[PDB]
Amino acid sequence: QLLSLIRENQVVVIIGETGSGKTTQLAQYLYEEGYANDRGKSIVVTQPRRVAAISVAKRVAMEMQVPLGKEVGYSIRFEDVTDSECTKLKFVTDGILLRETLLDDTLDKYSCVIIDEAHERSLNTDILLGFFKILLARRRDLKLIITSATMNAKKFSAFFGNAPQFTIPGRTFPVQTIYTSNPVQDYVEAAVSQAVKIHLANDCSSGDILIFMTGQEDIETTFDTLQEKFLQVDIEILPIYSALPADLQFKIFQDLHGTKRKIIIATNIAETSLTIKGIRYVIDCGYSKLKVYNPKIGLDSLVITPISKANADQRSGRAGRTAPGTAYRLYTEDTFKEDMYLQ
RNA sequence: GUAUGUCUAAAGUUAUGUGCUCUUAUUUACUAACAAAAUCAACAUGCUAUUGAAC
Ligand SMILES: [Mg+2]
Repeated sequence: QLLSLIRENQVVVIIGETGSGKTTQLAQYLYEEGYANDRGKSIVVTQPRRVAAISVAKRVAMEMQVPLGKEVGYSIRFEDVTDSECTKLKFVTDGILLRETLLDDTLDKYSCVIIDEAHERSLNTDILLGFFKILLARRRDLKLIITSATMNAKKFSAFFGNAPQFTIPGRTFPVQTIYTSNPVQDYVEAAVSQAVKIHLANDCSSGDILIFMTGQEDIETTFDTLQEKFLQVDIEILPIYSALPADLQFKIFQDLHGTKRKIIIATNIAETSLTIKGIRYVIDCGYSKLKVYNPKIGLDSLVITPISKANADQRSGRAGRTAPGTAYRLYTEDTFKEDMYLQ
């Protein structure tokens, strides 16, 4: 059905769920369907992250059983791994593709483009949405695929001429959601309070916790606070933030014992840049440190602001990866309904 | 300078048609005509500034 829908439409929007495995599969499906060869020239897939493009290129090259660069390859800033100019499947950053549109606007070395993780709505992504909407007039033969999340698939479709959505199920577990019955006074203090409750109202085995927080200084004060509560009354408590040195970032992926509980206290890095196994519990504070440019003053502001409904759901879907789970939201339903914007 | 005013008790009918017992003001406290032109006695012996999420 996928490889037929792309035959009968030049543009497709795809809701791929977490357990669809979309990113590795569809690229192979379309190459095997034939476009990627000298018939059409290469496939490109954009990513927003450098490390994503390389990791999925390694995975798909190994699923295709080829040395990376030779038929599956990648091209990112500082690093082009394509052993032939005619490398048939090419994973890239959206910025690299955008750079190439300047030197060849028709992109004639490519038959198909996949915009992966386009729900992240990067500057390069958003630009390429307009650029492709115009360029596909200038090339009927250029096939275009846009990945989407459920908040925006209709919106993406309508922009792209109301062209068809396709929704794939994924192998994802249910997460129970719990709003707080009131606004919290200080979310840091509720976060440690609920962390001890989930940790010790259950016995300490077989279910790890992720806690979302707004920044390093806030986060570092939290570990200190939570260790003491155990010593008053086993638990392993770990940080993650982008400024954290990579050796200490890496150890969070390594295992924990039976009877002991892992708990992870995190920035928005754990929404999307990093993926953790065995988390069954989430605590969401409902705020984030969003950069907004004020053009009148010419001034960036890093504001602790309410998150979006989409972002809340993304935090909620961190539990439910490995097994059924729970998300506790430090805010009300009505604040999610009105005070949080949708996208 | 603790306003002041009015009322009534009248007369019956004026002849016709003792216990108990609190109290360190625990008071429903009351009056304003009186006076108001308040400043010597001030003030310590030497002046400060601080931390961002993520790609
Ligand atoms: Mg007088």
